Amino acid sequence: PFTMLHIEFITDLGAKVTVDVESADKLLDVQRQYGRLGWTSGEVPVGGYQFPLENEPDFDWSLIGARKWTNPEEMILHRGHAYRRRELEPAAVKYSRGAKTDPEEYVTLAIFRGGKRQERYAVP
Amino acid sequence: FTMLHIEFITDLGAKVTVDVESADKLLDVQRQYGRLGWTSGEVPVGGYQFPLENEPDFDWSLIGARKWTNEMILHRGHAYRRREPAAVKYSRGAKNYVTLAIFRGGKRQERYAVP
Amino acid sequence: PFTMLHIEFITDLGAKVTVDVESADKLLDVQRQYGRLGWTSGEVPVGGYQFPLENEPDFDWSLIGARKWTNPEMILHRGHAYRRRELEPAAVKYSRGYVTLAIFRGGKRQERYAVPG
Amino acid sequence: GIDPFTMLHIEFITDLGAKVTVDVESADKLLDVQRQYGRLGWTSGEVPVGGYQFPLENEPDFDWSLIGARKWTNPEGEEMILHRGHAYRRRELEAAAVKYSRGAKNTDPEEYVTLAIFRGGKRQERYAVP
Amino acid sequence: PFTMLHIEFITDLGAKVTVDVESADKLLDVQRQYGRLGWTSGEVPVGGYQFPLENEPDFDWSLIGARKWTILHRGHAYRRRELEAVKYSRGAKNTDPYVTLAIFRGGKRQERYAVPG
Repeated sequence: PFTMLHIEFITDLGAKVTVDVESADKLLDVQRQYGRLGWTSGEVPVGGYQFPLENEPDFDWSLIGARKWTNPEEMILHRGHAYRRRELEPAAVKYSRGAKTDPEEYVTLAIFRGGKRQERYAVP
Repeated sequence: FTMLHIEFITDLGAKVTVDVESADKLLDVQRQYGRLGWTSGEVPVGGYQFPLENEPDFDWSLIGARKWTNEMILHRGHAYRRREPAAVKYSRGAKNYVTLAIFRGGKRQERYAVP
Repeated sequence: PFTMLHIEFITDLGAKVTVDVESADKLLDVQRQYGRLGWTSGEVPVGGYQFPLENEPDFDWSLIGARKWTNPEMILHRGHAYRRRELEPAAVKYSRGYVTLAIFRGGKRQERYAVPG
Repeated sequence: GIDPFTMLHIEFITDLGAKVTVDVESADKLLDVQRQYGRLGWTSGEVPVGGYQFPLENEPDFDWSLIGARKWTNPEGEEMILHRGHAYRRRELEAAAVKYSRGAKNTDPEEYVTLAIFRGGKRQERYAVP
Repeated sequence: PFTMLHIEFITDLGAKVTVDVESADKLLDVQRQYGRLGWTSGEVPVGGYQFPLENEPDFDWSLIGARKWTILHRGHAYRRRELEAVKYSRGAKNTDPYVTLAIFRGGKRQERYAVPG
């Protein structure tokens, strides 16, 4: 009746678009839907997002407006940027790129370490 | 008709605004999404300032925090330790000391407590 | 029909809350209402607010989320305390340890700024 | 291409520095709302670096309430433009332009700062006083 | 009682105006409409927008509030340059923290980015 949510995006054209959501349990569906187009919401936290380690092999990258993509090398595309996969030995997996256009030798998109697995982060 | 609206940053960093029916329900909605790790607004320079008598039973979900023993306070993938007019401080020290909350002075406020 | 206004506050808990208003002539009522709770809207302008001189003795401090408070007479605004100062045009200022909250000088009196009565 | 049935919303900063957003029925009523609250001294958005840019043929009868300003003659006898507790003086520029600006101070990070420049362009009637 | 979209613009008078949109498939029409008036949405990404290379000869500049002028964007003028990719950039300025607008390079050509018809 008035139990509505609103999510604010930045689009592929850089436009500032807010999308209405019917209720709380439909929020993630909306996030994947517009993330599939390359739209993002909010800023990347300093040092990149932090996710559980057991969520790495099947993480839905559309939750943050990213997609997998292969070169003449398997990469992750996020805002006309490409991130490479790294292994750290607790175990961890980082996704980074070279700095510089350099708002303060590497800047990370996401780090997978520790924590307990969360199902909602996985590809349905 | 007329409502209220509160703006959050979620666990996925998303910018989500939540509708509220009326003023007497703002805190209920704050505790609710605070329990999920959602925050609203910025931490004031020098940390929040609460009355001294509100320390032993402060509802940390009001600011998106949770107690966690390894006894620490988790607020955004950050951990704060307890430290001791008298006063109590919750702090750390990184590179991006920085305090989350200070309890000192003031008269008590029952709305700040765990229901 | 299409006559709503929306005012954005920062609460006592630092939360970011926007309040709906029925129409323009009910805006000040909403400002005093949430102002008494300590909620503020917007930023304090550099050099403090500027009000007419004849509005000093009876200014509604709730219009900016402030309140009178005497310790063993101050103005409380966000866990900060401002002291009263005089100057001799004749101007009254509220200062603390210098950063100012409000300066009262010149101008013609404005009725809506006074405590209702 | 204007849609008759979709609402708009405009965000102001008031005389008390409060953040207030105003609802508008449709696109064709936006200007009416801008003049109304502009006459009270409310502003929307920031002054673009180097000041606003308007067509030259709009200077003699520009509605200053469109940006929350007003004309004001002062004790010394000079005609000024008031915008947010600031006063701007009228200057002319011969090759042709017209400039409204004031001296810069300490509490102002970039010596002059300008409010509006009238130069070139073709006339637009919506900028004029009704 | 339905679910819409909302797009936030900065106008020709610098005002902050948000426009309602009926549904997702009508967003583009709204963008072209107010873009034709010089309204923009969001900020120009550092290093400028990035498009597919095959979208250059018939790009609808109204999608970002620009217009052809034998490119005008925000009272600024940008010149065409070739790379051997196509670059649109202007000189420096004493009022900005070469600065490029759009860069066409690689990628697969996209439907909607073209002037309709």
